[PDB]
Amino acid sequence: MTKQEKTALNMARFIRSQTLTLLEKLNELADICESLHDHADELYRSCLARF
Amino acid sequence: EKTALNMARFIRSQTLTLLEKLNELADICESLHDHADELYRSCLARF
Amino acid sequence: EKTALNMARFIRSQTLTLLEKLNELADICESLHDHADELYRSCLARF
Amino acid sequence: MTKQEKTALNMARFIRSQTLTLLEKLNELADICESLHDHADELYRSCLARF
Repeated sequence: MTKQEKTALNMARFIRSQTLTLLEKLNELADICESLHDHADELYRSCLARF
Repeated sequence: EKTALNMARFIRSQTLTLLEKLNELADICESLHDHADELYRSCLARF
Repeated sequence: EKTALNMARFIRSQTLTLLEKLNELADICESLHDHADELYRSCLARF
Repeated sequence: MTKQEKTALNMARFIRSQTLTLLEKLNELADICESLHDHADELYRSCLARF
Protein backbone atom coordinates (compact mmCIF):
# COMPACT_ATOMS: atom_id res chain seq x y z
CA MET A 1 0.00 0.00 0.00
CA THR A 2 1.65 3.21 -1.27
CA LYS A 3 0.94 6.61 0.36
CA GLN A 4 -1.45 7.72 -2.41
CA GLU A 5 -3.28 4.35 -2.37
CA LYS A 6 -3.93 4.55 1.41
CA THR A 7 -5.13 8.20 1.11
CA ALA A 8 -7.54 7.31 -1.70
CA LEU A 9 -8.86 4.55 0.60
CA ASN A 10 -9.24 6.78 3.69
CA MET A 11 -10.94 9.38 1.51
CA ALA A 12 -13.42 6.94 -0.15
CA ARG A 13 -14.27 5.26 3.24
CA PHE A 14 -14.82 8.63 4.92
CA ILE A 15 -17.03 9.79 2.10
CA ARG A 16 -18.98 6.54 2.16
CA SER A 17 -19.60 6.94 5.88
CA GLN A 18 -20.27 10.74 5.77
CA THR A 19 -22.93 10.30 3.00
CA LEU A 20 -24.93 8.05 5.32
CA THR A 21 -24.75 10.77 7.92
CA LEU A 22 -25.89 13.39 5.46
CA LEU A 23 -28.83 11.17 4.39
CA GLU A 24 -29.89 10.65 8.00
CA LYS A 25 -29.60 14.44 8.56
CA LEU A 26 -31.87 14.93 5.55
CA ASN A 27 -34.50 12.68 7.14
CA GLU A 28 -34.48 15.13 10.07
CA LEU A 29 -34.90 18.16 7.80
CA ALA A 30 -37.82 16.48 6.01
CA ASP A 31 -39.54 15.95 9.35
CA ILE A 32 -39.18 19.61 10.15
CA CYS A 33 -40.35 20.61 6.69
CA GLU A 34 -43.47 18.48 6.88
CA SER A 35 -44.33 19.88 10.30
CA LEU A 36 -43.81 23.40 8.84
CA HIS A 37 -46.13 22.56 5.99
CA ASP A 38 -48.89 21.24 8.34
CA HIS A 39 -48.59 24.38 10.49
CA ALA A 40 -48.67 26.62 7.31
CA ASP A 41 -51.76 24.83 6.13
CA GLU A 42 -53.54 25.31 9.49
CA LEU A 43 -52.35 28.95 9.43
CA TYR A 44 -53.89 29.46 5.95
CA ARG A 45 -57.19 27.76 6.77
CA SER A 46 -57.41 29.77 10.01
CA CYS A 47 -56.86 32.95 7.99
CA LEU A 48 -59.51 31.91 5.43
CA ALA A 49 -62.02 31.28 8.25
CA ARG A 50 -61.26 34.75 9.68
CA PHE A 51 -61.55 36.94 6.55
CA GLU B 1 -56.45 42.24 5.91
CA LYS B 2 -56.49 40.80 2.36
CA THR B 3 -52.66 40.65 2.49
CA ALA B 4 -52.37 38.56 5.68
CA LEU B 5 -54.27 35.90 3.77
CA ASN B 6 -52.05 36.29 0.63
CA MET B 7 -49.03 36.00 2.99
CA ALA B 8 -50.28 32.78 4.65
CA ARG B 9 -50.91 31.18 1.25
CA PHE B 10 -47.40 32.17 0.12
CA ILE B 11 -45.78 30.60 3.21
CA ARG B 12 -47.75 27.40 2.61
CA SER B 13 -46.55 27.14 -1.01
CA GLN B 14 -42.91 27.86 -0.09
CA THR B 15 -42.92 24.84 2.35
CA LEU B 16 -44.02 22.65 -0.61
CA THR B 17 -41.12 23.99 -2.60
CA LEU B 18 -38.83 23.21 0.35
CA LEU B 19 -39.97 19.57 0.41
CA GLU B 20 -39.35 19.15 -3.29
CA LYS B 21 -35.88 20.63 -3.05
CA LEU B 22 -35.03 18.35 -0.12
CA ASN B 23 -35.96 15.28 -2.12
CA GLU B 24 -33.62 16.42 -4.88
CA LEU B 25 -30.85 16.87 -2.35
CA ALA B 26 -31.56 13.35 -1.08
CA ASP B 27 -31.29 11.88 -4.61
CA ILE B 28 -27.90 13.58 -5.01
CA CYS B 29 -26.82 12.22 -1.62
CA GLU B 30 -27.71 8.60 -2.36
CA SER B 31 -26.05 8.77 -5.74
CA LEU B 32 -22.94 10.17 -4.03
CA HIS B 33 -23.14 7.37 -1.51
CA ASP B 34 -23.51 4.68 -4.21
CA HIS B 35 -20.47 5.99 -6.12
CA ALA B 36 -18.45 6.37 -2.95
CA ASP B 37 -19.26 2.74 -2.13
CA GLU B 38 -18.36 1.41 -5.60
CA LEU B 39 -15.03 3.31 -5.59
CA TYR B 40 -14.24 2.07 -2.05
CA ARG B 41 -14.89 -1.59 -2.98
CA SER B 42 -12.88 -1.48 -6.16
CA CYS B 43 -10.04 0.25 -4.26
CA LEU B 44 -10.20 -2.35 -1.47
CA ALA B 45 -10.01 -4.98 -4.24
CA ARG B 46 -6.99 -3.58 -6.06
CA PHE B 47 -4.85 -2.68 -3.02
CA GLU C 1 -7.97 1.88 -13.73
CA LYS C 2 -9.01 4.83 -15.94
CA THR C 3 -12.54 4.56 -14.47
CA ALA C 4 -11.54 4.86 -10.78
CA LEU C 5 -10.17 8.27 -11.73
CA ASN C 6 -13.36 9.21 -13.71
CA MET C 7 -15.36 8.08 -10.62
CA ALA C 8 -13.33 10.22 -8.18
CA ARG C 9 -13.77 13.29 -10.40
CA PHE C 10 -17.52 12.65 -10.59
CA ILE C 11 -17.84 12.42 -6.78
CA ARG C 12 -15.92 15.68 -6.43
CA SER C 13 -18.26 17.51 -8.84
CA GLN C 14 -21.41 16.12 -7.19
CA THR C 15 -20.30 17.62 -3.78
CA LEU C 16 -20.08 21.04 -5.53
CA THR C 17 -23.60 20.55 -6.79
CA LEU C 18 -24.67 19.63 -3.24
CA LEU C 19 -23.26 22.89 -1.87
CA GLU C 20 -25.06 24.96 -4.47
CA LYS C 21 -28.35 23.24 -3.78
CA LEU C 22 -27.96 23.77 -0.04
CA ASN C 23 -27.48 27.50 -0.53
CA GLU C 24 -30.72 27.59 -2.51
CA LEU C 25 -32.49 25.76 0.28
CA ALA C 26 -31.08 28.31 2.73
CA ASP C 27 -32.40 31.24 0.65
CA ILE C 28 -35.86 29.63 0.68
CA CYS C 29 -35.60 29.13 4.44
CA GLU C 30 -34.70 32.73 5.24
CA SER C 31 -37.42 34.04 2.99
CA LEU C 32 -39.87 31.72 4.78
CA HIS C 33 -38.57 33.01 8.07
CA ASP C 34 -38.91 36.67 7.03
CA HIS C 35 -42.52 36.16 5.89
CA ALA C 36 -43.37 34.15 8.98
CA ASP C 37 -42.01 37.01 11.08
CA GLU C 38 -43.92 39.73 9.20
CA LEU C 39 -47.19 37.77 9.44
CA TYR C 40 -46.62 37.12 13.18
CA ARG C 41 -46.00 40.82 13.93
CA SER C 42 -48.98 42.05 11.98
CA CYS C 43 -51.14 39.38 13.67
CA LEU C 44 -49.80 40.36 17.11
CA ALA C 45 -50.70 43.95 16.17
CA ARG C 46 -54.27 43.32 15.07
CA PHE C 47 -55.32 40.90 17.84
CA MET D 1 -59.06 36.69 20.68
CA THR D 2 -61.32 34.34 18.69
CA LYS D 3 -60.41 30.64 18.17
CA GLN D 4 -59.21 31.20 14.58
CA GLU D 5 -57.19 34.30 15.57
CA LYS D 6 -55.31 32.39 18.33
CA THR D 7 -54.62 29.44 15.95
CA ALA D 8 -53.23 31.75 13.27
CA LEU D 9 -50.97 33.21 15.99
CA ASN D 10 -49.76 29.83 17.32
CA MET D 11 -49.15 28.73 13.74
CA ALA D 12 -47.17 31.87 12.70
CA ARG D 13 -45.07 31.82 15.95
CA PHE D 14 -44.28 28.12 15.54
CA ILE D 15 -43.28 28.64 11.95
CA ARG D 16 -41.14 31.62 12.87
CA SER D 17 -39.33 29.57 15.49
CA GLN D 18 -39.08 26.35 13.38
CA THR D 19 -37.49 28.28 10.43
CA LEU D 20 -34.64 29.34 12.69
CA THR D 21 -34.15 25.71 13.59
CA LEU D 22 -34.16 24.68 9.96
CA LEU D 23 -31.58 27.39 9.14
CA GLU D 24 -29.31 26.23 11.96
CA LYS D 25 -29.72 22.62 10.72
CA LEU D 26 -28.68 23.81 7.26
CA ASN D 27 -25.47 25.27 8.72
CA GLU D 28 -24.71 21.74 9.95
CA LEU D 29 -25.36 20.19 6.54
CA ALA D 30 -23.08 22.77 4.88
CA ASP D 31 -20.29 21.80 7.25
CA ILE D 32 -20.67 18.18 6.30
CA CYS D 33 -20.86 19.05 2.62
CA GLU D 34 -17.67 21.11 2.71
CA SER D 35 -15.83 18.34 4.54
CA LEU D 36 -17.13 15.89 1.87
CA HIS D 37 -15.85 18.18 -0.84
CA ASP D 38 -12.35 18.47 0.75
CA HIS D 39 -12.18 14.68 1.11
CA ALA D 40 -13.38 14.22 -2.56
CA ASP D 41 -10.74 16.63 -3.73
CA GLU D 42 -7.96 14.78 -1.82
CA LEU D 43 -9.43 11.51 -3.19
CA TYR D 44 -9.22 12.85 -6.78
CA ARG D 45 -5.70 14.24 -6.44
CA SER D 46 -4.57 10.97 -4.83
CA CYS D 47 -6.05 9.08 -7.78
CA LEU D 48 -4.35 11.44 -10.28
CA ALA D 49 -0.99 10.88 -8.55
CA ARG D 50 -1.52 7.10 -8.77
CA PHE D 51 -2.50 6.68 -12.44
